[PDB]
Amino acid sequence: MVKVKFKYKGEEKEVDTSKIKKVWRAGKMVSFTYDDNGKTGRGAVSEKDAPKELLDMLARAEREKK
DNA sequence: GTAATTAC
DNA sequence: GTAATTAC
Repeated sequence: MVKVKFKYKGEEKEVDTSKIKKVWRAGKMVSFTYDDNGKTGRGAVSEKDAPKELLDMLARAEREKK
């Protein structure tokens, strides 16, 4: 149960890392997609506000040989 | 404006 | 084609 909190378009949001589908990084910004109920949602946070679990998902994505 | 990527 | 996200 790792909850990621962030604001996207004025709206404050929470998402469990298990619903996160993809994670990448642009500079110091960590952006991702997640399975919103039915549709695919977006969110991003500062590296410094990222919980280790999210950063590990990022580190694995970088090593994916596919 | 660019970074990486997406949903719209 | 572009708004959206954090930093530069």
